[PDB]
Amino acid sequence: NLDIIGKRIEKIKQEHETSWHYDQDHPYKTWAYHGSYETKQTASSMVNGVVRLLTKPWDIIPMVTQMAMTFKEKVDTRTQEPKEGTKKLMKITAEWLWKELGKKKTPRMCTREEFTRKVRSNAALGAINKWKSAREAVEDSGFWELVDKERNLHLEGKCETCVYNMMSRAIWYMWLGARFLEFEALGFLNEDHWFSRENSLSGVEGEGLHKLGYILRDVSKKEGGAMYADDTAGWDTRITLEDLKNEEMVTNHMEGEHKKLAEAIFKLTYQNKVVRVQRPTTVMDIISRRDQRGSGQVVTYGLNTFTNMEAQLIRQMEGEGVFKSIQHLTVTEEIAVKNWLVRVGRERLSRMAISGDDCVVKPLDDRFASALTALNDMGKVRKDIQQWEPSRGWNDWTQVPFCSHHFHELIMKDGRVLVVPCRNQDELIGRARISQGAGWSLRETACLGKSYAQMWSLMYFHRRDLRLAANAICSAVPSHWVPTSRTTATHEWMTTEDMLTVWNRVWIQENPWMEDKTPVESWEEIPYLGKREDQWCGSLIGLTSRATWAKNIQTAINQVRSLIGNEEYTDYMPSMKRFRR
Ligand SMILES: CS(=O)(=O)NC1CCCC1
Ligand SMILES: [Zn+2]
Ligand SMILES: [Zn+2]
Repeated sequence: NLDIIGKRIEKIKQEHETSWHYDQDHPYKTWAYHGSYETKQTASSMVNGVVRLLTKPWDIIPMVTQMAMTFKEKVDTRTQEPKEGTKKLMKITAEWLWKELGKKKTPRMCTREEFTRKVRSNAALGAINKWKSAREAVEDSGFWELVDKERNLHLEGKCETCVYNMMSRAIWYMWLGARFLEFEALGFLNEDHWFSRENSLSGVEGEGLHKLGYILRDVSKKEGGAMYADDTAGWDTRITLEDLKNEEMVTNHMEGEHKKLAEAIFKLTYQNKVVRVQRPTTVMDIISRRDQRGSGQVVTYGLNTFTNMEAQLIRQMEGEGVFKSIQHLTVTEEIAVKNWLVRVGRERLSRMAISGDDCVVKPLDDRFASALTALNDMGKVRKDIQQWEPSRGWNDWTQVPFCSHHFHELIMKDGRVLVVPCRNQDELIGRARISQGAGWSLRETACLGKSYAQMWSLMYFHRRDLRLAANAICSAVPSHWVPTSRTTATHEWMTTEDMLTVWNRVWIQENPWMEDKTPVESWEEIPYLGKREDQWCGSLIGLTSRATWAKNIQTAINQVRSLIGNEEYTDYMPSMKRFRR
């Protein structure tokens, strides 16, 4: 408790000594509360006018238009301690999994140089004054002296400045210095691809949306039961102190300074947290707790993948009858669990696709469906089903939800097979119509529109409305203007290369599931979904609104070209049969 967090709490007190006060009307039940002080401040979603002017039929579709308009009683809940048998299964599994992930990888520190390069190319590092932006702090030796002071404090096993700022979501911003120290110690998990499919067997880190359907189809080829895709209710809030101790065992594979710097992140910032929260009644609350997930988003992704892989292997063990009860593992159940892992562990990992809190599992058989005691006792309670009701599985890989998508098998006129990503088209159009942040020029707004258009051409070319809208936006934005994003899966659409050349490289040349490497010479060789399937997944094909939009698209393109002004444009519409004379 307060020996580890006191220094941080002490330092904050003094900077607001004029305002400090132990409030009595504090709303916290499960957070430890320490004091309050005076503040006064809050970024809503803005519309992208280039994309909206070129998607007129969607102006009257509420699922699209409502997306642009506008639980913290889950952060203030508690998770019970797992039983002794559960804690044993988790420790054995976690020990075994870090060894497997570490067989072909070497833990190592990430560098100031590496951190500086990621800040100077727009990452979402989630930092918060003294310098304007992160770009400025990073080019100033004063910052690195602050970093140095905290760094030596961490080697000494103590913390002064690593404090969270709060804002079914929750993003915990720290100052850039704290982020550096986190990245220095644990950045290797992402930077060296510990959760790649080749390294982790269950993982999909660095797999583009163009690979995920092929991966699910490969899992479907295994003998076994249904495919299960159970979502957890509020994964980050169900991370237990036992979970955080099993994650910290990655430090057992480290040495020297690195080992000590990583041990300090886990001990001082993850297993003990200090957070500042805006309360309207406007004070700042300084609260603490030991458990739940609060790390940078990239480290959170890798540790969520780790703990999800562990939890799903244990649910598979329960279904296969490896252990009888979570109350207590006998001496010989421990050896049975260890022996299962050594004997079939890697095969069972290959039966899963795991992306942080999101999973798909094809178990050995459907006993998995009702194997719920370990999963419930680890606190990974399933969303939108009663605690003890058996899971409903999927009989067809093309129906399974994963990473907010489903996947279609699409046969090209020439016989080759594409496995393509898909989601309801209202969600895709409604997201492309939204920007984040202030001070967008017309050129910057146009370049963000172009980024969405090129993603659609690469991932969603099979949706009639999106191929047409993508061609229209690319015709409306100057040909040489570079696609942009403010928060940056692989992003092959972020380029000024011709999109047909990029399509060929992604779907044909570099596609390990495509044996025939014959290049496609035109967009007309590239197929669509069936017309009825396109409607099922939200197409407006068949509506009068959509027909008038498609017929008159050159008028929409010319409206946007007139706003942007006298620039160099390319007509991409004749790449589609109906505008090709
Ligand atoms: C703090 S983190 O390791 O989760 N994220 C990094 C911060 C800078 C680049 C990514
Ligand atoms: Zn610290
Ligand atoms: Zn679909």
